[PDB]
Amino acid sequence: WTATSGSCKGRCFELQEVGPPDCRCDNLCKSYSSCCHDFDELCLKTARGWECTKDRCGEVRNEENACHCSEDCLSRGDCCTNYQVVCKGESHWVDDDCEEIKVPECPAGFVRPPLIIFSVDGFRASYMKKGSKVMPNIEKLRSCGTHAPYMRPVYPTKTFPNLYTLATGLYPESHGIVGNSMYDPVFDASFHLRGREKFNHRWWGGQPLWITATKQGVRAGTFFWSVSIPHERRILTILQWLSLPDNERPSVYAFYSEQPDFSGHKYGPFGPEMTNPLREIDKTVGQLMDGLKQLRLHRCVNVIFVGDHGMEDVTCDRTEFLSNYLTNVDDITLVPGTLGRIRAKSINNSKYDPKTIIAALTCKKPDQHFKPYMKQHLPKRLHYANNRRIEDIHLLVDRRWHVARKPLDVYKKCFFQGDHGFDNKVNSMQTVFVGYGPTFKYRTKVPPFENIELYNVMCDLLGLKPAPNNGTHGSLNHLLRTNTFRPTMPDEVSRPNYPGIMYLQSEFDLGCTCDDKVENKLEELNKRLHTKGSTKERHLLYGRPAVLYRTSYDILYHTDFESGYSEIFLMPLWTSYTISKQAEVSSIPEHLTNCVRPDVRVSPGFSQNCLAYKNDKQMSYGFLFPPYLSSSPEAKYDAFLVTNMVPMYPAFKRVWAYFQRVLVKKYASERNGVNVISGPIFDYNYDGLRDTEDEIKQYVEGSSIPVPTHYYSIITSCLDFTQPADKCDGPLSVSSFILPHRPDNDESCNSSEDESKWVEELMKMHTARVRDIEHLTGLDFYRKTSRSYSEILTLKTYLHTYES
Ligand SMILES: *[C@@H]1O[C@H](CO)[C@@H](O[C@@H]2O[C@H](CO)[C@@H](O[C@@H]3O[C@H](CO[C@H]4O[C@H](CO)[C@@H](O)[C@H](O[C@H]5O[C@H](CO)[C@@H](O)[C@H](O)[C@@H]5O[C@H]5O[C@H](CO)[C@@H](O)[C@H](O)[C@@H]5O)[C@@H]4O)[C@@H](O)[C@H](O[C@H]4O[C@H](CO)[C@@H](O)[C@H](O)[C@@H]4O[C@H]4O[C@H](CO)[C@@H](O)[C@H](O)[C@@H]4O)[C@@H]3O)[C@H](O)[C@H]2NC(C)=O)[C@H](O)[C@H]1NC(C)=O
Ligand SMILES: O=C1c2cnc(N[C@@H]3Cc4ccc(Cl)cc4C3)nc2CN1C1COC1
Ligand SMILES: [Ca+2]
Ligand SMILES: [Ca+2]
Ligand SMILES: [Cl-]
Ligand code: NA
Ligand code: NA
Ligand SMILES: [Zn+2]
Repeated sequence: WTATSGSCKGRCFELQEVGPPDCRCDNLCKSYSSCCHDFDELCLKTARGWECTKDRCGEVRNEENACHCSEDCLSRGDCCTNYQVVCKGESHWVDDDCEEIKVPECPAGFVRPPLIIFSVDGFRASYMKKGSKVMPNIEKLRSCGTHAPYMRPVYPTKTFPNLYTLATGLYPESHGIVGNSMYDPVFDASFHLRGREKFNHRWWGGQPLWITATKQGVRAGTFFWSVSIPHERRILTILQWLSLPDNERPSVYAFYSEQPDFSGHKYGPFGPEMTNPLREIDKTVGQLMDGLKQLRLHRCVNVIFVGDHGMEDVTCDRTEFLSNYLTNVDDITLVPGTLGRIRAKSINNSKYDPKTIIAALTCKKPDQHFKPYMKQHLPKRLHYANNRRIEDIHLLVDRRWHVARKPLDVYKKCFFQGDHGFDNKVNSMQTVFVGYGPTFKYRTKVPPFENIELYNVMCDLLGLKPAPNNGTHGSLNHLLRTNTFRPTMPDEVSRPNYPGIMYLQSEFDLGCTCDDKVENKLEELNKRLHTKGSTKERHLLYGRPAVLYRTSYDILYHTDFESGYSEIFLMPLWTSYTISKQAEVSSIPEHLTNCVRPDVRVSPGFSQNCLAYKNDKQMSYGFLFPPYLSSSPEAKYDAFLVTNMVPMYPAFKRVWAYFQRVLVKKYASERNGVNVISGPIFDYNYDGLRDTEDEIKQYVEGSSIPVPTHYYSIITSCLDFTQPADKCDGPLSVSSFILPHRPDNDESCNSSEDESKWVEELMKMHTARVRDIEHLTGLDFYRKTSRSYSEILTLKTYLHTYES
């Protein structure tokens, strides 16, 4: 109930929301059906439109007018945005030469540069180039300010997930808005775009920027606008708030446009009908910038132009139907479209089996336009699993396609020509970032980055301490002229042991054998120097990783590689090796095929054993440093040490062997040498974070050898590939992956073919940021470079995407 009998007299777009049953006059009252009777009359004036004309200049103030051209309007803070242009012979902001803003130029009483976020729905990255002719205001922001060629959204590339990620710095799995549509089984409640449940506070986790601001005594404008409030009125409301007295005036504001998404859905991303939407957004930006210029704030305010996601070509004819795969289609609920989420229709149906559904949806049709996953098997880069609102069964849908349950769902609902929601590495899903103002750099291009990073920066721009989030604070310092955040490197928690030779061969009863009984003062001292780390400078280029948790581990040095060996997990946390452009691949000799060798530096009781692998009929083993890249026949024996061995399913060993035999050398050839750090990952609770030992659900049978969920590699080289990896003077280049350790290759529909036709495709799907691996391992990499720390943070957030 609302008592709509109150009045918005003097309360229009009030910042403090009053509570029921008192009637509301804020920019959301409409969305709750709660506005006072007179809100439209007083607050949504339209008379005479949005522009001054010659004839209105110096008019008698008529309070019925939507905006004013009277002499008192600047002082009232309610001129039309073009008032000074039409009436005072000023120029439009866009017509002004762009001049560097070295310092804030703010009116008296402004404590800090205000931040205005100009957010645009469905604004595809390539619109900045392809639409440049019809977007002069936006192109001046872009060219004179700081811009990225694109910004990467989060998965799924839907509106509420991405806007709330922008607001919080969190992955959707953490903030709780994991889709446009959701069922929470704990609440027994459904979130939808239509209706009132979505307003319930229990859906919305984390702490959005407007709350972070308020709590730290920075006042905020309200970020959400009721759909019926026209854009011109949104802009005028913002400009009015900026004329409030200092004690009352917000420091942070958001504008939102439903365009170009709205038209994009109807016409497709590049439909001829898309030009006018882009012109209209640009005019709105023009209005803002002209309005700021009038208020003398155009060289004071920091303005962010940012999108939530892009737009792809999608038609009703490109729909896959689960009814063409499942017999049992009526026993499931599907969340459909550009992703699929599947659960049981009834929790009383005990005949529901996810295993049988996945199998019926796996590599069934030659050109199949979706791939089923258990959510914990999704690429770790998507960070899309650790929430009860994310169904166990997920369908990754190919770009340009939809999935639906049955055909009748499509036509008893072609209409639409665009959609979004796909994998966030897809080029069509990428969106835009521009920053303009005193705190941003001048005419600066920055590399693409992820929208999870922005919250931190908005906090920096406002002098706020960010709530804990999934950004890496300092990774975007290169966007900023001032207000940079200068972090220290985390302190190492666990110092390594450096074991010498402590055990005789006969002390080991591992059930391993090696044909290595083959016998020199010249070379005898040489191998001693290798085991004490005489080659470690070559193989450990950026310092040893720091272990950021309490554990017991040993540094082991070798001719060709160095490792940090966990006495707890009985395997390396990391193995580091450098492969030059000139390096030769060799085979595993016939006589050494099944060779495993005790490591006389490590006690039997902290070693793996071969008998456990013999008895475990499902589990085999591989090596972290590859025997194929041994520098000499004698050095190759090091590669068969029990301390280099890790558990691997035979199916995964196909993937691993091809990576180690073919791809590493390929990358060294292409990149002028590479440094590789490989190791295991344990994430059995799919939270993106390093497991403790008590969270491991699977061991090699009859043993305490824990089974990794994933294997990682970090592959670093010189950005200037005219320098070799091991003698790089300048910035680095990295690519990484986190490969799921699976007992089958069902994910790869062409896996019965040669590894040359599918393995590298798998690895590209499982591309990762170094930062992803840090979370999953509790390691901190790149501790000892000649690079600034902020630059290294940027490197650690880089994702190699493999798009054109
Ligand atoms: C991305 O960044 C985020 C933010 O930094 C990272 O997420 C954090 O990770 C931490 C570890 O997983 C986690 O810390 C825990 O906090 C528990 C209390 O959490 C509440 O309080 C915070 C602060 O206000 C709040 O933000 C939380 O919000 C979550 O939950 C609500 C609803 O419940 C949602 O509205 C919201 O979206 C959010 O959901 C997400 O997080 C939860 C986890 O809390 C997930 O389950 C969801 O799926 C979703 O992802 C909470 O309201 C605290 O209780 C924990 O302490 C336990 O563990 C320690 C271990 O030492 C132990 O000593 C304690 O005893 C305790 O265990 C006890 O409870 C166990 C389980 O009930 C039980 O088994 C034991 O026997 C014990 O009784 C812990 O400290 C933090 O909550 C989140 N924060 C957020 C915002 O998500 C995230 O990791 C980053 N991602 C990556 C990849 O890096
Ligand atoms: O009706 C609306 C609506 C209204 N206002 C908004 N404001 C945006 C929320 C937000 C968050 C972070 C940042 Cl940095 C800027 C902004 C501004 N957003 C929306 C989204 N939406 C529906 C269309 O898809 C859901
Ligand atoms: Ca959107
Ligand atoms: Ca974990
Ligand atoms: Cl969804
Ligand atoms: Na075996
Ligand atoms: Na297969
Ligand atoms: Zn949309």
